Amino acid sequence: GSSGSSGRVVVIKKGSNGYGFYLRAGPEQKGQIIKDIEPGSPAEAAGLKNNDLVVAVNGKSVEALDHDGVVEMIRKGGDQTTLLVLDKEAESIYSLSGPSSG
Repeated sequence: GSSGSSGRVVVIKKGSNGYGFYLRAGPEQKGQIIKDIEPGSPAEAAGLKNNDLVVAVNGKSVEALDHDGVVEMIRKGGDQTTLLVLDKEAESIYSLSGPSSG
């Protein structure tokens, strides 16, 4: 079973206003976080989800790339592209720095 379980597979196809999902540089964790999902968009109709951490794109390791890197791969998929996000362990813990003040 080449493809494991830890990580769902999404599928989208460029429609009108692009795909319907943005990306941002997440914390230490590897991968890109999704957000600002557009309604009735190929991204929302695909099964995406806000705060979705992507580790691979079209069977490629992007968790090692940067905003541009990952975002680039997508532009390569052409019309449609597959996304690999984690569900069981998607949330990311935030460090604790900066004690009360003023």
